[PDB]
Amino acid sequence: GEILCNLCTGLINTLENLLTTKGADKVKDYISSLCNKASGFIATLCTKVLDFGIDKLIQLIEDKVDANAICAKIHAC
Repeated sequence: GEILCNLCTGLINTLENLLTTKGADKVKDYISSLCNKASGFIATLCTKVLDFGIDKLIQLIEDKVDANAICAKIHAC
């Protein structure tokens, strides 16, 4: 893989400092803009997170799921 993980796993980590308090709405707002750059091999990768749940990815972290484990999850690496 290693297509655009740095992007995901990179943003994921940002989600940890993003809001994680305000509401977590701006998360899907920012994750969209970012995820809004696939339309290709990541196509399914993008819809992957959506299919999974942007909030979910954040939920995993809450538990103890790194930005990678959370990524590799939906298969982004």
